[PDB]
Amino acid sequence: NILKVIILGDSGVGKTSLMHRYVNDKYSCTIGADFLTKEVTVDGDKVATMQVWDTGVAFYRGADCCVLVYDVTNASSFENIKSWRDEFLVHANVNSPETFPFVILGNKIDAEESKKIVSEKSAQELAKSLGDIPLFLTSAKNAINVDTAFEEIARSALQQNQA
Ligand SMILES: *CCC(=O)NCCCNc1nc2c(ncn2[C@@H]2O[C@H](COP(=O)(O)OP(=O)(O)O)[C@@H](O)[C@H]2O)c(=O)[nH]1
Ligand SMILES: [Mg+2]
Repeated sequence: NILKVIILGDSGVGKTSLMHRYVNDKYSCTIGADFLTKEVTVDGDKVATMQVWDTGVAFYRGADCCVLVYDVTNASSFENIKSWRDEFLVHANVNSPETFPFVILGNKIDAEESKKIVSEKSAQELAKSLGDIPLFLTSAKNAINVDTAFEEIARSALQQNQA
């Protein structure tokens, strides 16, 4: 029924921006709401409501998917991806750590090339080493790939929700 999605990653990577792009299709250069909600549409039907939880017992409870976000211009954000994945599994008490879904987002892909520091290859290798986690490279700013990425986040959440 309701899909709970958590977004983790270092501060400054674009977690809040990606949520706003997904939820409201906007971006500019929310206090008091623990989550924002967006109706998921698949094949032109409304199938479910997604809660997107941006950055605790009630915090982890009920999570259906976990999204991990680095910034392709910040090397340290990328090196911390496995830490965030691990921090989640160690605290969230999920029914089946073996099968719980993560999705990795490499954000700010709109940046000039000279400012990119993390290569696509390195990210594909890490996503693989972590259990073949889906990898998307994204731009909240320019609306690049966030639709396709959340399409897979929603699909992962739906599968976990109904398991
Ligand atoms: C409009 C002026 C500007 O910020 N220019 C730089 C564009 C670089 N490209 C870019 N920047 C992004 C993207 N998403 C988010 N941002 C920027 O990152 C910081 C922090 O974002 P936030 O969403 O607050 O991160 P956390 O919640 O993870 O802390 C902000 O400057 C935001 O504008 C993106 O796709 N591309
Ligand atoms: Mg934020």
